[PDB]
Order: sequence, then structure tokens, then C-alpha cells
Amino acid sequence: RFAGVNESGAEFGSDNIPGVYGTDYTWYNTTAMGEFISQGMNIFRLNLLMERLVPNTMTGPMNADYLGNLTKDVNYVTDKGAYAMITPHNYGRYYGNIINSTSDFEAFWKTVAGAFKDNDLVMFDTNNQYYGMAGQLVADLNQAAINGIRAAGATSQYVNVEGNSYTGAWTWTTAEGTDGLTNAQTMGNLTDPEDKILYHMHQYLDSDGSGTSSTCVNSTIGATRLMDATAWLKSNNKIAILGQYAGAVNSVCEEAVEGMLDYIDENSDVWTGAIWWAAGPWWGDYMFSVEPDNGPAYSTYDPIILEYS
Ligand SMILES: OC[C@H]1O[C@@H](O[C@H]2[C@H](O)[C@H](O)[C@H](O[C@H]3[C@H](O)[C@H](O)[C@H](O[C@H]4[C@H](O)[C@H](O)[C@H](O)O[C@@H]4CO)O[C@@H]3CO)O[C@@H]2CO)[C@@H](O)[C@@H](O)[C@@H]1O
Ligand SMILES: *[C@@H]1O[C@H](CO)[C@@H](O)[C@H](O)[C@H]1NC(C)=O
Ligand SMILES: *[C@@H]1O[C@H](CO)[C@@H](O)[C@H](O)[C@H]1NC(C)=O
Ligand SMILES: *[C@@H]1O[C@H](CO)[C@@H](O)[C@H](O)[C@H]1NC(C)=O
Ligand SMILES: *[C@@H]1O[C@H](CO)[C@@H](O)[C@H](O)[C@H]1NC(C)=O
Repeated sequence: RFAGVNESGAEFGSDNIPGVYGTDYTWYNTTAMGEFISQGMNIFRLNLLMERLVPNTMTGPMNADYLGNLTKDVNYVTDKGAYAMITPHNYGRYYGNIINSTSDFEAFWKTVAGAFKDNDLVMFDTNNQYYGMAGQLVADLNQAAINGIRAAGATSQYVNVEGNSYTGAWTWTTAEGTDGLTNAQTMGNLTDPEDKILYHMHQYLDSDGSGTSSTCVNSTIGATRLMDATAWLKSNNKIAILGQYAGAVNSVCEEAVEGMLDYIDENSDVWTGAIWWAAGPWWGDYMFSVEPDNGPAYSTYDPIILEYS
């Protein structure tokens, strides 16, 4: 169903706010995403920095310039009939502080969603990879985001909710927040007036699930790492999307990736698709880059992504 790529770059140099366009961060290569769309890819997760989109205070107005760049890339993707997911890539933090005010987060999402409220090909993603946080707070922030999105009149779009502990699928039931609570203990009770919640988890295939190593543990490690989360989703009648995953260019990773995507296809009653990490124009020889012109992983995994589209 959903099959596509992350676009990463507009959130780079996150320590430099607002940062310098062309030095700290950049926006995306529409010629490259046009190739992906022409191939049949139908979703692009557009990563961005909260402090650049809504500077100084998360309840404030949106920066016209950075919003203007976001909107051009969103409209490029959606004018060509693909989904654009808007992802504040902030780990649950704003100017480095854990986001502790559900009211402020509701307001931030009301503001952002208001700019895209009539575009049904837009998807909202409450925040990338909350971590190191009270589990209850992460659930409460996801709920606040849903509230603000629908309060803006953005009623057609899926809302991607992300768990604590880097929203890892393999640790959904085991990783503990600051309050001792797991994602399984906190994220089930989310409600949406439009019933369009996607449980958005990430899954890497290396030893510690971080994706920093090119070595995938073994040929089945992806599917096996989704099994516990898939039971939680099936049992609690939720649906999900694999919003980041990757393997490097070697035979074990390629088999593990194939096997993961087959597992999601076999469990399509709960898994709606998968989004590769990552494309974007500033990755160079990054082992996971599928950017067409120079991504080391493009020629191996671009066909695999399309095979599950
Ligand atoms: O995944 C993308 C995202 O990953 C980030 O790195 C994470 C990584 O995802 C993963 O969550 C990893 O989790 C470890 C964790 O570090 C603990 O060490 C944990 O261990 C525990 C051990 O299993 C025992 O239970 C013991 O009793 O307690 C130990 C911890 O106290 O095991 C978890 C997985 O099993 O943590 C890293 C970050 O440290 C980032 O790389 C991020 O940038 C990336 O986007
Ligand atoms: C943008 O994508 C095109 C098409 O793949 C590529 O030829 C070009 O080099 C890319 N530009 C940048 C800055 O990466
Ligand atoms: C993108 O941002 C720059 C400032 O960094 C601004 O000059 C430009 O007009 C923006 N683009 C759009 C389409 O608004
Ligand atoms: C979810 O549970 C928490 C506390 O357990 C709280 O935010 C609220 O009571 C619940 N949310 C909804 C929408 O019921
Ligand atoms: C793959 O690795 C996981 C985690 O280390 C392990 O539990 C599992 O037994 C391994 N599978 C095979 C077939 O070796």
C-alpha cells in the first residue's frame, strides 16, 4: 500500500537554529522525487525542524520562508498524486527541552495543520522518535497533536502517532520511559474524531536496532523484530506503518529486508506500508541512501521498495 522514502535534509544541523540554508540544512530535490513517483512510489516522509517552522515559541506563527519551502515540496509531491508526510524531526524536544506542555503541543499542531487542512494527500506525523521521556507524556502529546490537527479542520489526513524509545517496533512492549511505562502500556488509548490514526514505528536490523551498523543480525531479524508489536496491534485493533527501516548493501541485509516486507504484506490487516530511511540530497555515501544520483543503496533497494508498492 504505502511504499516510498524519507526525505531528510531540512532538519540537518539541528543544533544551529535558525541555521543557514545551504550550510546547515536544505530542502528536497524535486527532480529526484519525480523519478521515484514515476516509478510508482506513493509516499514521501518530509523531515523538518520544529524550531525552523515555528521559531521561538511552539505556540507562535509559522516562519513564512521555511513554511514556503515546506509547502513547495509538499505541493510538488501531492500535485503528482503521491502522499506527503509532514514530520517535525525533533525527538520530543523543542530548543533541546523535553516538550512538557500538551496544550502548547496542541497549539503547534493546530497551526501547522491549518496550513495543509484541505490537502487530503498530506499526512501528519506528531514527532520523530520521542525518547528518554515519560511514557505517559509521549502518549499525552500524541493525543494533543491529534486534537490540534482536527481542531484546525484538517479532517481527511492520517495522523501518524509515534511511541517513546525511538518508536522502535522491537521494543514496543519492553522499553521503559522515565516513568517506567512502555509504549504498550501508554499508546493504546489514543482517540481520533476521524478514526485515522496510524501507529508509526521504526525498525532497524543491526545489533542494537540503531541502524548505525551495516551488519544485519541475520536473514530473519526484521520479521522477527516485528512479531511482538504486530500481536499488540492485532489484539488492540490498531493499524500501523513502518515509517523508517533500512538495510545496507549486503546479502544478509537484503534477505532480512525482503523478509520484513513479506511479513508486513502477510500482515496487511495491521501494516499499511513502509517508508525507507532514507533519500535526500545531502547523504553522500551514506550506506542507507537511496537518493538516485549517488545513493549507495539505490540500485539494490529501489526495486525492492517498488515490489511491495
Ligand atoms: O532506531 C533509530 C534510532 O536509534 C537510536 O539508538 C537507540 C536504539 O534505537 C536502541 O533504542 C537502543 O536501545 C537499547 C538501549 O540502548 C538499552 O541499552 C537497552 O539495553 C538494556 C538491556 O537490554 C537490559 O534490559 C538492561 O537491563 O538495561 C539496558 C539499558 O539500561 O537495549 C535497547 C535495545 O534493546 O538505544 C539507542 C540509543 O542508545 C539512535 O541511534 C537514533 O539516533 C536513531 O534514530
Ligand atoms: C537532483 O536529482 C537529479 C536527478 O536524479 C540529479 O541528477 C541531481 O544531481 C540532483 N541534485 C542534487 C543537488 O543532488
Ligand atoms: C525558502 O526559504 C528562503 C529563505 O531561507 C526564502 O528566501 C525562499 O523564498 C523560500 N521559498 C519559498 C518558496 O517560500
Ligand atoms: C488515556 O489515559 C491517560 C491516563 O491513563 C489519559 O490521558 C486519558 O484518561 C486517556 N485518554 C483518553 C482519550 O481516554
Ligand atoms: C536471529 O537473531 C535473533 C537476535 O539475535 C535471534 O533471536 C534469532 O535466533 C536469530 N535467528 C537465526 C535463524 O539465527
